[PDB]
Amino acid sequence: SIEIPMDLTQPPTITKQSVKDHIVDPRDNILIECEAKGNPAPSFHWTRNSRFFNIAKDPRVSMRRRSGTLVIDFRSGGRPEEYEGEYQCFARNKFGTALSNRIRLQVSKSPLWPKENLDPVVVQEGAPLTLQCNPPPGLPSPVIFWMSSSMEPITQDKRVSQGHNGDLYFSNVMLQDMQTDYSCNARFHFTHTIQQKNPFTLKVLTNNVAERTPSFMYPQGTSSSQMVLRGMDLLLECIASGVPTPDIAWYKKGGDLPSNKAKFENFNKALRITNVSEEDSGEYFCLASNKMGSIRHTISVRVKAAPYWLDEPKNLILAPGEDGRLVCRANGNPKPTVQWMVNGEPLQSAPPNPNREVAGDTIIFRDTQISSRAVYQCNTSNEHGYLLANAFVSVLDVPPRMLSARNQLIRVILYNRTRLDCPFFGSPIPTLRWFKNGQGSNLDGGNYHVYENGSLEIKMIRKEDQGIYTCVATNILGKAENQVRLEVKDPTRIYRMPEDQVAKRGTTVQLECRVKHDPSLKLTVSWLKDDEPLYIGNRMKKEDDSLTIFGVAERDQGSYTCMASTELDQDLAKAYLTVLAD
Amino acid sequence: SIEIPMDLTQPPTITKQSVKDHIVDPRDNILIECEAKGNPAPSFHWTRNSRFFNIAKDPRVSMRRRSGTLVIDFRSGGRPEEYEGEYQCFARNKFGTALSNRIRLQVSKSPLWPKENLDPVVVQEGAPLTLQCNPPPGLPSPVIFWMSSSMEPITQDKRVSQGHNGDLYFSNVMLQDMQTDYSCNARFHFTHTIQQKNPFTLKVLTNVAERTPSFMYPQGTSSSQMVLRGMDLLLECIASGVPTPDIAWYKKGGDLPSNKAKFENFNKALRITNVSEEDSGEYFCLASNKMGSIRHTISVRVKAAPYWLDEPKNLILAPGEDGRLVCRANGNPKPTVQWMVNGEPLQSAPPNPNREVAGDTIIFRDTQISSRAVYQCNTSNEHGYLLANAFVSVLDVPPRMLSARNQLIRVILYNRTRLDCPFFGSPIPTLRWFKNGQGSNLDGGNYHVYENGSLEIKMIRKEDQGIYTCVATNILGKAENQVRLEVKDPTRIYRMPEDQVAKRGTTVQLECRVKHDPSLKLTVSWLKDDEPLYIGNRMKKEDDSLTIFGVAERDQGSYTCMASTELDQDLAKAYLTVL
Ligand SMILES: *[C@@H]1O[C@H](CO)[C@@H](O[C@@H]2O[C@H](CO)[C@@H](O[C@@H]3O[C@H](CO[C@H]4O[C@H](CO)[C@@H](O)[C@H](O[C@H]5O[C@H](CO)[C@@H](O)[C@H](O)[C@@H]5O)[C@@H]4O)[C@@H](O)[C@H](O[C@H]4O[C@H](CO)[C@@H](O)[C@H](O)[C@@H]4O[C@H]4O[C@H](CO)[C@@H](O)[C@H](O)[C@@H]4O)[C@@H]3O)[C@H](O)[C@H]2NC(C)=O)[C@H](O)[C@H]1NC(C)=O
Ligand SMILES: *[C@@H]1O[C@H](CO)[C@@H](O[C@@H]2O[C@H](CO)[C@@H](O[C@@H]3O[C@H](CO[C@H]4O[C@H](CO)[C@@H](O)[C@H](O[C@H]5O[C@H](CO)[C@@H](O)[C@H](O)[C@@H]5O)[C@@H]4O)[C@@H](O)[C@H](O[C@H]4O[C@H](CO)[C@@H](O)[C@H](O)[C@@H]4O[C@H]4O[C@H](CO)[C@@H](O)[C@H](O)[C@@H]4O)[C@@H]3O)[C@H](O)[C@H]2NC(C)=O)[C@H](O)[C@H]1NC(C)=O
Ligand SMILES: *[C@@H]1O[C@H](CO)[C@@H](O[C@@H]2O[C@H](CO)[C@@H](O[C@@H]3O[C@H](CO[C@H]4O[C@H](CO)[C@@H](O)[C@H](O)[C@@H]4O)[C@@H](O)[C@H](O[C@H]4O[C@H](CO)[C@@H](O)[C@H](O)[C@@H]4O)[C@@H]3O)[C@H](O)[C@H]2NC(C)=O)[C@H](O)[C@H]1NC(C)=O
Ligand SMILES: *[C@@H]1O[C@H](CO)[C@@H](O[C@@H]2O[C@H](CO)[C@@H](O[C@@H]3O[C@H](CO)[C@@H](O)[C@H](O[C@H]4O[C@H](CO)[C@@H](O)[C@H](O)[C@@H]4O)[C@@H]3O)[C@H](O)[C@H]2NC(C)=O)[C@H](O)[C@H]1NC(C)=O
Ligand SMILES: *[C@@H]1O[C@H](CO)[C@@H](O[C@@H]2O[C@H](CO)[C@@H](O[C@@H]3O[C@H](CO)[C@@H](O)[C@H](O)[C@@H]3O)[C@H](O)[C@H]2NC(C)=O)[C@H](O)[C@H]1NC(C)=O
Ligand SMILES: *[C@@H]1O[C@H](CO)[C@@H](O[C@@H]2O[C@H](CO)[C@@H](O[C@@H]3O[C@H](CO)[C@@H](O)[C@H](O)[C@@H]3O)[C@H](O)[C@H]2NC(C)=O)[C@H](O)[C@H]1NC(C)=O
Repeated sequence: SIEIPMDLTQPPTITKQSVKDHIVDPRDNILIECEAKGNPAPSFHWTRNSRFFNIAKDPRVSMRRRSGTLVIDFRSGGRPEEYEGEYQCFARNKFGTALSNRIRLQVSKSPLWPKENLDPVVVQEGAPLTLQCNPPPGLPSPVIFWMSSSMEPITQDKRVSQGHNGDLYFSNVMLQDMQTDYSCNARFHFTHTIQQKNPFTLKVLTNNVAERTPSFMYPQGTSSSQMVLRGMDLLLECIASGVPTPDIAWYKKGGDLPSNKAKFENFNKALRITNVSEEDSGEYFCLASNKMGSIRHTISVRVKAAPYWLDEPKNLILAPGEDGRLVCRANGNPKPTVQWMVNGEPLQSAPPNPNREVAGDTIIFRDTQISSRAVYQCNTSNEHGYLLANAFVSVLDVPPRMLSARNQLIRVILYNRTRLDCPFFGSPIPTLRWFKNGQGSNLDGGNYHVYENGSLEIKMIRKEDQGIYTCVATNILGKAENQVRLEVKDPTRIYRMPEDQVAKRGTTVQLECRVKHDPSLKLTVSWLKDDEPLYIGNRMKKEDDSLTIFGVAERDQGSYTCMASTELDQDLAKAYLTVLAD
Repeated sequence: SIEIPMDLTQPPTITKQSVKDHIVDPRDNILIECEAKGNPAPSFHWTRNSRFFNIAKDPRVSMRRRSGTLVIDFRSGGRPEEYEGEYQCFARNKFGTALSNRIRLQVSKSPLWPKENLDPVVVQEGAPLTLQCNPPPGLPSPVIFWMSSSMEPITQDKRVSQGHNGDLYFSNVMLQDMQTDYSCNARFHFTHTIQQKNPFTLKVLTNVAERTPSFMYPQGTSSSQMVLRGMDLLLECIASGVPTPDIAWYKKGGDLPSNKAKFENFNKALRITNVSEEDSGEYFCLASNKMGSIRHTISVRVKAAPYWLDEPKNLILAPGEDGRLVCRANGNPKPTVQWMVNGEPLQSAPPNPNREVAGDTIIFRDTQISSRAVYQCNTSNEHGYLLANAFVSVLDVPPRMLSARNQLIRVILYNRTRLDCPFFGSPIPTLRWFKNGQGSNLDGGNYHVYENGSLEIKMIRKEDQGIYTCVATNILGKAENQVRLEVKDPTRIYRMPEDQVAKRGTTVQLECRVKHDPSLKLTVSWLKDDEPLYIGNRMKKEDDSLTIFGVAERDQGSYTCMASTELDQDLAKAYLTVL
């Protein structure tokens, strides 16, 4: 994007705002951030739950100065729970209105366990069991762990373990499972509060045990489906029941699991993919292998995606009569529908503009004038999420300006690459060109590259590349110039490097390190034993050109690295020293 | 006390109410119980915070029919915490008004820890340390326990342990104490909620020389504690020394009661379970150490909330009869007695010539139909109060029998028995028992009579069978009741099964011959080891024996023949071994 200096008339641009999913602690005061720039002093106003939000009628809510940030303070009283809901910020000035994202403000709660009286569980020895937890809801979901009601630890293993939902599955119940009662505990993220379910008590009955084929406990049926969004974590689970404790092995149709992202958890009963993508979609099956038999359960994984920018709409900097366009393209599954708004008002009912023609996801401005100076908003949305973007159209008439300091100085060593910065601005976007030493030929093509923001990269510097560089930005209203002096220094090169050698114990070894460098530079040389900095000690002599070691033994054996560095350059030399044995 | 039947006119009486300290869950609907009786069906009203509580103006509050029990519903909205306060119930009818205890409705609290940023504690090795917990107050009091932030347990011993206040004391800090971080935790059983304090981090510094012991928790040479009668007395002494000192507990001029005194917290705490006025005195603790010994004295005084010596009972009188209401409560300090008539102070009550008050006793002389009312006694000291309702009833009904006529009670020979003969009379009737028209009153050996009219027979012989007559008499007349007591012969197993050793494939038999009374249903069962029988499968249950065929390893054990009837039980045990 291209910004506009603040001295020039400008529609508001939102700088900082709260996150979409704004979860808060039930103790702290609450802050809904909304800050925005604008050449005329921008005024802010809010909407809570799609209706106007009057700050003046609520004493706890106050708005910061020169911004729209709201602070709600509970020192006088009140509780944050009553402020949950969707909030939207609006930043206005005489030239237009910019919108923020919809802040879904929720407070992280720790609700108690619903009062329930649990009867003593009775089960046959060797039978499968499921103790459902059913934890209270929290934001984020609380961490579920099982303990005795006396808070002694329950040991989980391949035979008895909990799923992601929290329920505790016993593949086959044993007598020893009566050693403890099973109470579910939920730990909440922001308060670290634990809520405890009533404890379960088991009563096992002995046989009058016979073996049994595996059977699936958690994923009922032969097949199942899951839907996970792009970039989220995919968590599949398979729980089996069998008298000989089954072993769960995961496989994928037509492909192996990605080694860099897939991980096994919960004793190979859980498979987690970290950063899922369209490629991760498919058919994942799990085998509950056992001494008696083996059965398979299949899972159809479809990966959808919330919209993400391919081309985000950028501000339109225009001169009167110049043609431009706003392009708003997001990608996602399903394909995101584009909705256009002008100053927070739907485009279908906005004040008509003859210069403005809308088509699909693109707005075209032909012969733009001082009118239609407004902030357009694009909302690209699908069932799984939205993307909201602000882009203003600014029609102005100012000559080109230079934004950086004049006659800068940049030093660089010979073969390095470098970048000269020359940011600029003009009412119609001025064209920028670089010249060297008063040459009429502009610098572009081989070895040179010009970026949109005016900076020039030299990819491989020659000694001839030293000198004065002038960047010139020009439009019909005039031109501006800027100067930067590039100085090529001589490279720091180690022309006598330490050589690998094999020495018998007691000898004196010398590793030479002679370096040439630019005289107008502070060169510092250091040594590294193996790959860590070497401490200079007794029997070690660090000359300016070498490093000598007296009475070598087994400890001195290894790799020595001479490092010669100046403020702009670095050079490494690595040698190996072996020490024989007798 | 003496109850009055509901068909006779009587002032109201409070049957059920909430506790004085009524803690409620913040989720459930609130229920403030107050139920009463009265022959004219009583009406009910409430006072919240000593002023009238208007149920009509509140749509959440509703009063149950035929009672004063309030139900506060929060489905439409609201929170229980906004109904906290003092609630008194008044049960009224044409004959008087009865009061309930003041109900202090409070909602339970499991408060979070305030947002705090704890500095890393730094301490010299061997120095004393106190990690303060300081939990925000909650109802009821939470159980404090220390734990790592990763929820690993913290090991307590003689050197490092926590006091009753919850602070963790280190008599001398060691280098190993940096192995884990220290986080306080409060557990609330009423809501099942654990609140975790931010963890402390320890950083010890090494410079150890020895040091004499010094007291940490009970500062100074002497302190004072006051404990209420019936509660637990907990004394704590924490000492600090370079050699970890040992605390020893003693009492001046007396030995600790072995039945009530307990040493807790590695002998750093003394607990008296059921304290009394005798346990009050001087308890001292020695912090013995290799370097020195120091004593801390604690003066324990035992005060008492009021407890009834004589609880005021309902006065049941006839016109022209004299009676008294006695309200005696013992407590330290001595409880002050305050009398009320129909919930109105006796000073401002309408004067009555028959009633004369004196200290804690009210005397009625020449009682008439007038002045029938419910009197309240409130005996209070700074530690607590006792509230009691008792009404004066003036009726003229003859004695009435409250049980069924011609009752039948059956019992085995040597069981103890009890015959119930509930009665009532306008003047309190004298009750008497007789047998088979022997005329002599039944009392003394083998017989006991209770205040409510019941008759207990301790040992029953075969001669005690027959008809028993209960006679309740007063100046207005007499009533009688008949109970037929039938003694049955005890069920005895006279041929018991004997232990035996029998090999495979042998028809084994365990005999169990039972003699019972012919007019009784006999049920004979068997028990393998200690579980009930399974009938069938190569096991034949005869009426007087049991036979098992194809004996194996499962048959070896202990059999139990059980012979039972409606009134009797008999057990016989044998051991069977199989080759
Ligand atoms: C850009 O365009 C998009 C699409 O057009 C807009 O997104 C729309 O936003 C509106 C308003 O926020 C949504 O309507 C709301 O839907 C709530 C239920 O949503 C859940 O179910 C739907 C399916 O029915 C799912 O699509 C949602 O999932 C999406 O969102 C979640 C996160 O929230 C993501 O994780 C998903 O991936 C999806 O992205 C949800 O699962 C519904 O509850 C809500 O109704 C409440 O709010 C309105 C006012 O907004 C009240 O009128 C109403 O009475 C409800 O309020 C009650 O409850 C609250 C407390 O809960 C009380 O405070 C109130 O007093 C009252 O009692 C509303 O209907 C709409 O669903 C969504 N579009 C889609 C396709 O989902 C973007 O907003 C837009 N962006 C900008 C900047 O304009
Ligand atoms: C039989 O007789 C006895 C003795 O006459 C009566 O006992 C008295 O009862 C009254 C009424 O409840 C008490 O008056 C109240 O006192 C409150 C302060 O007392 C507290 O502090 C003192 C020290 O200053 C302690 O000694 C007390 O502790 C003792 O008692 C409690 C039980 O109450 C025990 O648990 C202890 O172990 C001690 O034994 C107390 O802790 C005082 O706050 C209160 O005044 C509030 O309420 C009235 C209306 O009720 C308002 O007018 C007033 O403005 C106050 O209101 C504010 O505070 C309350 C909370 O307190 C909030 O809810 C309000 O919204 C508002 O913010 C009142 O004055 C008296 O203390 C007590 N005396 C004794 C010795 O126990 C029996 O009730 C009586 N029985 C019957 C059935 O009638
Ligand atoms: C092309 O040009 C670039 C830029 O000129 C060169 O990259 C520079 O290389 C030099 C030398 O290798 C770097 O100088 C060294 O930087 C180290 C990192 O410091 C940064 O990061 C730390 C946090 O890690 C920050 O706190 C700090 O503010 C810096 O931002 C320093 O640790 C070095 O300190 C000491 O190093 C030696 C001794 O080891 C001494 O001689 C030094 O004088 C100094 O006391 C040192 O400062 C420099 O940071 C690099 N800049 C960038 C932008 O990368 C390329 O090497 C060059 N390419 C070529 C020649 O091929
Ligand atoms: C003295 O009197 C006491 C008081 O009655 C008496 O104790 C009670 O005995 C009866 C009868 O034996 C018990 O009733 C039993 O209760 C158990 C449950 O606890 C039931 O399972 C029993 O049913 C079995 O036994 C019946 C006996 O006839 C069978 O008819 C029936 O089919 C079942 O097999 C039976 O109802 C009662 O439980 C006890 N009291 C208590 C508190 O347990 C006592 O036995 C008398 N004798 C002596 C010597 O004390
Ligand atoms: C004009 O545009 C160019 C191209 O985008 C900008 O060059 C880029 O500048 C950024 C910030 O200085 C560089 O990021 C840096 O990357 C290094 C890793 O190499 C990291 O250590 C730094 O902390 C920093 O993030 C980026 O590499 C650089 N890109 C190139 C190709 O040089 C330039 O800054 C813009 N100029 C102006 C005035 O906006
Ligand atoms: C008249 O007063 C006597 C004296 O208390 C009453 O006898 C007592 O009655 C109670 C209630 O039935 C008995 O308690 C019961 O004990 C059994 C055996 O332990 C227990 O299982 C029950 O749950 C209950 O607690 C008590 O034992 C008994 N006392 C004696 C000495 O027999 C009698 O009931 C009163 N009569 C009336 C009509 O109220």
